[PDB]
Amino acid sequence: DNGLIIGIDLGTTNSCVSVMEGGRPVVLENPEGKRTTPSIVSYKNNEIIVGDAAKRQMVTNPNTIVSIKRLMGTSNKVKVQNADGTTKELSPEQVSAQILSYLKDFAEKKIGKKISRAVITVPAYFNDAERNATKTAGKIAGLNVERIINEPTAAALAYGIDKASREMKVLVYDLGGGTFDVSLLDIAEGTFEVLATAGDNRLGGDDWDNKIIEYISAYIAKEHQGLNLSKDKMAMQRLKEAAERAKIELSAQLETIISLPFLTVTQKGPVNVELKLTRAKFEELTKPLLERTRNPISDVIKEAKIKPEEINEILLVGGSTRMPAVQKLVESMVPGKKPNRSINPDEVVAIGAAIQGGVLRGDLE
Ligand SMILES: Nc1ncnc2c1ncn2[C@@H]1O[C@H](COP(=O)(O)OP(=O)(O)NP(=O)(O)O)[C@@H](O)[C@H]1O
Ligand SMILES: [Mg+2]
Repeated sequence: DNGLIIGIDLGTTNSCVSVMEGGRPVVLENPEGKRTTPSIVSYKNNEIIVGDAAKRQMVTNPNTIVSIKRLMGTSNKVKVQNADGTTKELSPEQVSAQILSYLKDFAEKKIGKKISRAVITVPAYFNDAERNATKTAGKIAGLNVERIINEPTAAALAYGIDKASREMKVLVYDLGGGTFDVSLLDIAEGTFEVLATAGDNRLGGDDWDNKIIEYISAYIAKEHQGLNLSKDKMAMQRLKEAAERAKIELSAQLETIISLPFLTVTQKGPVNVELKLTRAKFEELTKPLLERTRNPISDVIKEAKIKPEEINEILLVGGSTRMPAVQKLVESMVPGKKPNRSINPDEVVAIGAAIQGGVLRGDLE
């Protein structure tokens, strides 16, 4: 009853699990060797597949469920089809529980012990029904959910901001795969207060991917008309994979090559893609997405009735904050301050959850 409390970031796009070990948070690798796991679940009767293997069929398999977080707290159901043609209705709690179960299972094997306790994170804007859905998901997965904490709070814990000696105002800019959250926190006496939030729950790294897809589709259109490219699910799965890969490479390099031999066929033979995409062109194509992240910063400043100079620290959270242009935009909006991105931005929320778990378990060594 007083064992380890793991920390879980249950994201729209990806999930991550961490635990305290020897007085430091450790991020646990899944069985594919990855430190994050896609929040994606595929159903084949009783055989349920989670994570990377499910992401590889997200476009091609009608019984693969993505983006379930968006339904948490509602009584909407998702449907999957059994082998015998009957339909199975699933709650968001049930599908989320499969992601939580997968994390729990591989965590147990890595740690070498059974695990029955967790802290799970949620967006700051989640209401009681949304939080309760998340707790229920944990319960279905065999986890006593010791606390639900907010994602920006978790990130601040990871950076140790609660240990600050003076009162701190902290801006959290969190750009994930599906959603964009800006939060202004006040941390005083080791307690967190959310002063203001803003953002767009329909804006995230997927949109940047989708712009590259749009671009490739327009390239194809210069040489081919009437292809009906969307109806080719195989082609669409490949385009999504290629787009995300190209985007990621452009966070580190100034150019990337998109190569898609035999993408689809026309009456004159195969359609191929060989395109060099520079960072500058990628940034021009995605400028409207980037710019949409600016006003939410100013929104939180306005609502909290602060001046920009009152922001003591900025935290970059979410995988998309690896993009150079995003970093630059944030710098431009809080002049003088160097944002924090030293803790891997797609692990920082889970790390904070794990620190919260250690605190709840007690025992100072
Ligand atoms: N190096 C990189 N450069 C650019 N984008 C990246 C990089 N690494 C990861 N991403 C993107 O980060 C996004 C996933 O962010 P992540 O923070 O893991 O999502 P999440 O926690 O599920 N949050 P959310 O989707 O908003 O509910 C995807 O769009 C990835 O392609
Ligand atoms: Mg996130």
